[PDB]
Amino acid sequence: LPPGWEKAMSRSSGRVYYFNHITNASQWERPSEPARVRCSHLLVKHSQSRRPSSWRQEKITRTKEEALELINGYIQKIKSGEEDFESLASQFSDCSSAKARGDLGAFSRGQMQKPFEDASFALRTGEMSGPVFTDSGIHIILRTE
Ligand SMILES: O=C(O)c1nc(-c2ccccc2)[nH]c1C(=O)O
Repeated sequence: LPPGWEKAMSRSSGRVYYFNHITNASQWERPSEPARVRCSHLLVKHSQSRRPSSWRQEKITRTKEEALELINGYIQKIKSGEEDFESLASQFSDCSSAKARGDLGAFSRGQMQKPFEDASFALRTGEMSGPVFTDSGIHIILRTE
């Protein structure tokens, strides 16, 4: 299979599903290099973040495990269609790019933290990552171009 993708088996149900270890995406359907990609993201910061402060909150005190729970609820809502990505990003992302629906503009390799970079370049146009961990906190990344 395509890059980072391994087949796995559901604990709840027993059907196979696919997992991507670079992006942390998982999906049921079988899955399916650019100089540049364009991504949006939703960042949730925690107490061990490189900069534990955001436009949302002067001192970020939530723990990493609590940050991960928030990320997972936003991923559930985005995948069920209850909320869309841009709207959760605008309200709840700890990055100042929240003001632009999460949009970061296009970027190439060499520019982002490697785990964010690697995730962005492994996603396909249109695809969303699972929780992606960097020194900033925890990201959900949407590749738009
Ligand atoms: O300080 C931080 O740690 C931070 N890191 C980021 C970020 C942006 C693009 C890709 C990955 C992380 N945004 C912020 C921020 O507060 O606004």
